[PDB]
Amino acid sequence: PLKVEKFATANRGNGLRAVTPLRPGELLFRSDPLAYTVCKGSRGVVCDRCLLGKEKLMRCSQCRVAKYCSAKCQKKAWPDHKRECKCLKSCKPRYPPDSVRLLGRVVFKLMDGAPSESEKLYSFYDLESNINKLTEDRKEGLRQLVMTFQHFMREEIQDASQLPPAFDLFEAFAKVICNSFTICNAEMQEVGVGLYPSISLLNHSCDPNCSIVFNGPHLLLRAVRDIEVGEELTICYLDMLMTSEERRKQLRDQYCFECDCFRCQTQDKDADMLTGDEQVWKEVQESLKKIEELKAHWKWEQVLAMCQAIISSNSERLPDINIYQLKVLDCAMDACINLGLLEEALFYGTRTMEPYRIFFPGSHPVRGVQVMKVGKLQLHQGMFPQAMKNLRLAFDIMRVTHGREHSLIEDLILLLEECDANI
Ligand SMILES: C[S@@+](CC[C@H](N)C(=O)[O-])C[C@H]1O[C@@H](n2cnc3c(N)ncnc32)[C@H](O)[C@@H]1O
Ligand SMILES: [Zn+2]
Ligand SMILES: [Zn+2]
Ligand SMILES: [Zn+2]
Repeated sequence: PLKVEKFATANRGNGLRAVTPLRPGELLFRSDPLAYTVCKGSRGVVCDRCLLGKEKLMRCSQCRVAKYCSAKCQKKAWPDHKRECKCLKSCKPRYPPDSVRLLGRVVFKLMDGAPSESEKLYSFYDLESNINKLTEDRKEGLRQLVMTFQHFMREEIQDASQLPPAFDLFEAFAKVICNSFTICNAEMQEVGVGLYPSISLLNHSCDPNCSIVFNGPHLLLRAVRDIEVGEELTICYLDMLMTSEERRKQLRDQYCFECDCFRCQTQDKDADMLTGDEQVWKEVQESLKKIEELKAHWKWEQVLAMCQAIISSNSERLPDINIYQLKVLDCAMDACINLGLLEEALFYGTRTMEPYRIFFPGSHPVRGVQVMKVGKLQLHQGMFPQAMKNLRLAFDIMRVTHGREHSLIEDLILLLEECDANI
């Protein structure tokens, strides 16, 4: 039986609340997506279905846009790819925005598919759209998406009759804007985008009592604090490495609300996040736009070159607790891991440890994975005691955030065995 229930909140629409007392690490819900797709940067880098990277992917012979890691994945993806195939083919070489491909998959799923388990607590139809809060600029954006969708879908959908009854394309894209989940791989690289409508019941907190993790497109919702009966369940919608100003802008632009939490009222941590010379971190913040774009396209060599010019600059440097500096170190570490530059990766990774401890309090899956990456680097270098403390710390965090149902935990147990036996 469910440990969570939908309820109507006083001032933030519908939410989820505990039906029984919950402890850290308690599995609360598991969901596949109602619909999902690979993101623009990872298209052709990860399998369309299982979202795992591979040096060589096979492509769908009809559209040559969908790509897969194996015959099995291509075959199993076919029912949900079949109708989009003709639309993807007939629009080459124009590839649609991610949201447009995602909505295509929603419409086909709702038209041809059995009722989805993802919609057990809340369906696509119930999703919040924030229509009466959208700015004129946002509305103009949505109208362009509607027309893009109508074009993309021409081959399969000619009119309302082939859409679910009373389906409003404008309102559907509005739901997508505030309800899309970014799907991350085991290394916490963004690889996909999906709708998980039951999970969409979780309201936001900059200091949450729950967490979500992805294992391919499969999502796990876990408690990360003690939660009493009737208490609202919350997740953080946002990157932890953001100032209250940055959080304000995103919660406004994407989700149409103002956060009244304690952290927003007091600018909790903002001063520490922005230490170092303002001129310097402004330029770093600007450069990070290009760096993140490159990372999103798995361009590790170019990512590294740009990060090294900042980390080892001839001019003034930032403290590692500065969030822009911190992100640069994170990107540099990941580029080094993927390029096999393990010594350099470890230098960057170890410098991130204390700032991560500060910015990801309690149990957060991003800290757990970062700590696991550092311990794994230490283990490969044969620094067994330093490795063992980090692997154990990773396990303390990830047993709460990931749990036994996540395959990455089994990988970590192997690493602890390998390190413990060597000790
Ligand atoms: C993923 S949905 C969450 C469930 C939503 N309350 C509903 O009724 O369907 C995201 C939307 O919920 C509302 N919301 C989420 N967190 C909030 C918060 N902390 N304060 C006020 N509104 C919030 C905003 O309307 C936001 O766009
Ligand atoms: Zn696959
Ligand atoms: Zn195809
Ligand atoms: Zn807040």
